[PDB]
Amino acid sequence: MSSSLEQALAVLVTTFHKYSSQEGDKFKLSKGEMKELLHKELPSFVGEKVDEEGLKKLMGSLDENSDQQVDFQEYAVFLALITVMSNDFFQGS
Amino acid sequence: SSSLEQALAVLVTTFHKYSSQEGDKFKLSKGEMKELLHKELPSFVGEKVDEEGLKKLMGSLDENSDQQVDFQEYAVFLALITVMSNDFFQGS
Ligand code: NA
Ligand code: NA
Ligand code: NA
Repeated sequence: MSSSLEQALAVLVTTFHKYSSQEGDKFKLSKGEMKELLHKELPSFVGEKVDEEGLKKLMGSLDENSDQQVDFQEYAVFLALITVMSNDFFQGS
Repeated sequence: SSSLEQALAVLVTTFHKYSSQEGDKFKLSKGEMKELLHKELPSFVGEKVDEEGLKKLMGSLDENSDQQVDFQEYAVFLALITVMSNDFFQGS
């Protein structure tokens, strides 16, 4: 049976495809699509238990480059960055 | 439970499960990463690995086992392993 981390990675893949399937190459999504994804699929990037500033700016940079295509590995980079900016494990220092 | 938030939460706990065991709780060595992959991805990864890219990736962790990686690096590695092993990318 599937391990907890296998299941988590599976969900990273299906969430990616939920968006990547919508235009063009199914193995890509645009930075604009990724911004949509982060809005819709994750909790709020506002408040004192997250790096609100870092998250604001990360999201704004996705705007600046909305047409640029992102692969799965890059998507995971962005997810990892947001996770570090939002998860108490990291923000508690 | 199927949300992205919960999946990322598991990425973080699985990271710390291993990073907590020695030194900085925000790093794990490449040798421990290899261990984590064998233990925590038993079906997608070895024990033993049939794919070329995965074989190389695992050998490199061994060669470089004392180098330390942070969560972002661990996440990237996991992503690369996923692209190398998941039917979505592989059956394309
Ligand atoms: Na696409
Ligand atoms: Na959100
Ligand atoms: Na450590």
